[PDB]
Amino acid sequence: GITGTWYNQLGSTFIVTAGADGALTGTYESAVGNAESRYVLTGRYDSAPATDGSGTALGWTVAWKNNYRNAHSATTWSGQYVGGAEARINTQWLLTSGTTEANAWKSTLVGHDTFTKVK
Amino acid sequence: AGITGTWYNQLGSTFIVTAGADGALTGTYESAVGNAESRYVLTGRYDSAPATDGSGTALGWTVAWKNNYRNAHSATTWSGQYVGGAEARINTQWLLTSGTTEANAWKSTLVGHDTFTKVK
Amino acid sequence: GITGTWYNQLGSTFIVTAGADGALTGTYESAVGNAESRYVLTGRYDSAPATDGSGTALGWTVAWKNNYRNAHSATTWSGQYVGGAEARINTQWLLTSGTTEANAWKSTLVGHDTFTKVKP
Amino acid sequence: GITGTWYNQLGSTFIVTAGADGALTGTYESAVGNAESRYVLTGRYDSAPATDGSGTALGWTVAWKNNYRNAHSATTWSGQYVGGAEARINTQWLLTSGTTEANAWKSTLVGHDTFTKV
Ligand SMILES: O=C(CCCC[C@@H]1SC[C@@H]2NC(=O)N[C@@H]21)N[C@@H]1CCNC1
Ligand SMILES: O=C(CCCC[C@@H]1SC[C@@H]2NC(=O)N[C@@H]21)N[C@@H]1CCNC1
Ligand SMILES: O=C(CCCC[C@@H]1SC[C@@H]2NC(=O)N[C@@H]21)N[C@@H]1CCNC1
Ligand SMILES: O=C(CCCC[C@@H]1SC[C@@H]2NC(=O)N[C@@H]21)N[C@@H]1CCNC1
Repeated sequence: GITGTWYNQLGSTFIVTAGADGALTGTYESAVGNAESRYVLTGRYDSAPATDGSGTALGWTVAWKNNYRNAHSATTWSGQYVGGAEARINTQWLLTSGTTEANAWKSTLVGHDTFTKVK
Repeated sequence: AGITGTWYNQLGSTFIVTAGADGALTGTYESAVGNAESRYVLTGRYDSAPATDGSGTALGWTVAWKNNYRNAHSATTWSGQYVGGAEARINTQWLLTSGTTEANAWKSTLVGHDTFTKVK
Repeated sequence: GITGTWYNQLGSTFIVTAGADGALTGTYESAVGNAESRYVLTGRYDSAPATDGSGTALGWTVAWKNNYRNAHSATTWSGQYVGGAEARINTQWLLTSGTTEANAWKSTLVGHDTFTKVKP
Repeated sequence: GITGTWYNQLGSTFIVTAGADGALTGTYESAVGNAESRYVLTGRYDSAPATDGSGTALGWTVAWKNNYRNAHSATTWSGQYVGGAEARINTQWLLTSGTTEANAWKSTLVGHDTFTKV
């Protein structure tokens, strides 16, 4: 249920393959920020979720460097997949920038993205 | 040459990681705490061309807490930066999401912060 | 704008008064968790926000002790009051529990609550 | 043991009074950011904590407006007090700025501050 194309509330595009081993692989294209075109992502998911109708825990990382831009920063999304007719991946995220020590206190943004199958 | 190696956090967890030339992080994680035993697979990304102005190197990785022995139906992501030099450090904040029922989703996610050094 | 009765996505009820000095005062009733009836809250807001279409920054705290229950924990909500389709307060929150030192790594839950004035 | 002056790892100064009803009142002075002099804070704490060595849960808020300056932002610290010879207040915090709706995705910084008595 995880493999495919997903879209968040900003209009970003998350293209992922869930491997049998628990691997997540794919690309991310952000609608916002210091970003253009696609970025590599990798992550992990629970390949044997609870069979009580609980979500499937997962997470992935993008480092914001590709052949076009380098924003010296990385986002991790941590969340859970919920299947069915309105399938969703509900996440919270941490976006850490490379900073000097003096500016480390303001290195990290936090937010929340909800992914669905329709934009 | 800096990130690759064996790291330990303030809890005594062990983070064995290899930084690829392509920006990949690969390795294993063993937690000293929680619903975990032995090693778990990790993967992540890092900035392979960091600034040269004294800024840290941004990185992140994920562990799903399923291995051959146990499954805690949960995943942690660590987001942070590597700080080079004589006492190299990886300073992170993390999000640990559990798979929940819809009605318990409000309490799905723990947050914390881990600092790693190469000292056992 | 801020003064009034708000409801989040869980059906919790946030009754607040925005004072002229930047004070927030009122009560919170959670629909979920180790909580019953109303709890005291206090907080602060920007009493001279920008006039460029930006939101109004604010935050508040509830300690989960009242006359009925004590959950040995406190939540802070940090967010902004916004206009748009309807009046809304968009937050992220941190819920810290009092823990032993050994359990402090799992002391803090994180989430996000959006409030409107619409009674469910 | 909460009432008094506390200092974090940035060199900021947290002056607080813990009232018998669970109130926190005081002033905060940040060593960093868009901040000058002292700001009002208010918050709440667990006035009947467990007696098993567990910390005392608490939180407070600063809106970054005072008579000198206005940074159109607010920080909330959520954490626990731990007493004893090496007393600490261990926190995580959320700093939200007032933004346009288009910029709301980047409204909020997160971090962690440890306060000590010394
Ligand atoms: O702007 C960047 C990179 C792009 C971040 C895009 C973010 S990821 C979380 C959120 N969900 C999305 O779909 N899009 C946004 N980095 C900055 C450099 C300095 N500070 C940080
Ligand atoms: O306990 C678990 C899995 C193990 C987490 C270990 C955590 S990762 C962040 C922190 N840093 C470490 O080095 N260790 C801890 N998951 C639970 C199931 C129910 N809720 C959640
Ligand atoms: O369950 C509690 C107290 C009640 C928390 C209710 C939370 S506040 C954030 C969210 N938004 C709401 O409107 N309701 C929930 N505390 C536990 C002791 C053990 N761990 C934690
Ligand atoms: O710089 C500001 C206000 C000052 C924040 C200081 C922060 S509070 C958390 C941390 N712990 C401290 O003791 N100091 C720092 N606000 C900005 C306007 C734009 N974005 C954000």
